[PDB]
Amino acid sequence: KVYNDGYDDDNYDYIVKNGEKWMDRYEIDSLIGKGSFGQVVKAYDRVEQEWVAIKIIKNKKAFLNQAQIEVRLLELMNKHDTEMKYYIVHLKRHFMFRNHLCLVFEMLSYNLYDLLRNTNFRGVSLNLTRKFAQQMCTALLFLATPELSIIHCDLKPENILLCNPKRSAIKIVDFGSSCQLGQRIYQYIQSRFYRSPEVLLGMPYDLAIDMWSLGCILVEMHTGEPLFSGANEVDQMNKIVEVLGIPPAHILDQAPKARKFFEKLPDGTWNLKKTKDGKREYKPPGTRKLHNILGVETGGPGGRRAGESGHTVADYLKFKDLILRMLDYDPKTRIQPYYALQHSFFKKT
Ligand SMILES: COc1ccc2c3ccnc(Cl)c3n(CC#N)c2c1
Repeated sequence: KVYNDGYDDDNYDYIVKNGEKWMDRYEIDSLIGKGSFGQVVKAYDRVEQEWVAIKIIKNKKAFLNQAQIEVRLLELMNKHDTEMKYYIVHLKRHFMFRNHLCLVFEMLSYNLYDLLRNTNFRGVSLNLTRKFAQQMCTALLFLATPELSIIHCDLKPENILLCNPKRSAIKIVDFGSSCQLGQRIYQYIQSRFYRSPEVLLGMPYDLAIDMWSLGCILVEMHTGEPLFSGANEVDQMNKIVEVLGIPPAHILDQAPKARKFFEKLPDGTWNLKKTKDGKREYKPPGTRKLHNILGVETGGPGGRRAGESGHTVADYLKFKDLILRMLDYDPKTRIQPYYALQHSFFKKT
């Protein structure tokens, strides 16, 4: 049963072969990544004399047409940003090869999941978490500039890569899920752990959904574990409710899928759906305090940062305050990137 003349496999992916030369130019070293979109390979560019990364989009229409948007958007961002400046991966060129759209990128280093893993999920320091937060907020400031108005739509540790193994410099990758403020084209989006209330609730969204993600990410970066590790949409919403409480009546009143997670009393207040059989699985609303998760006054997450430098209680109080502003239920009031950069948490040395 041949797929695309035997170049693809049963899942519309190109069968990678180490040492293959493409178009008398690119030498394929190895497979280095995978995802919904397809594959990413490490390759040497004879012409330019450099190592690159080539993202090999799946050979199917729906997946192609989506990478076409990733290209349009990267080209548009690299056009403003021609100093490789603003914390966004660089699209060198692209081409069609054996019926696969291939995108050639600069070669980058570890993503932030690999980096968490490397500490055996103990978390990185608060100092380092600050650096990622400063850059990510700046990248998100960039994305918001009115010419662009770009929603990334799938922020997560795995889509933030270091430039260099032993350095804090980072770039955001994978704009395959991405869109612009007007041209909104989907319902079920963002990775689940990093999905915003408004998306869960089936409401319309804007750029603020990335900020939500960013909040989930920064906590995870310092503690080692996802702030809201939900196994599906109902679990996920419930894990958020543990920490932050019930979402304001004015939001739920507008949410088409409010009733998937909640129910409205006779008196007009909302509450979690009534459950069953003397079962209890979650902590009551608002009870899982972020104050304890970060371990503000107990030596950091898990007491593992006890009596270290640059982890004072004050550092944590700032860091906490920022994060609660990033996780505001209301997207009209969730801190925006301009203002986040001015937050106390960055006041200098
Ligand atoms: C390790 O170097 C790179 C460089 C660019 C990319 C890159 C660019 C656009 N989209 C994705 Cl998903 C990208 N990955 C994912 C992986 N693995 C990259 C990895």
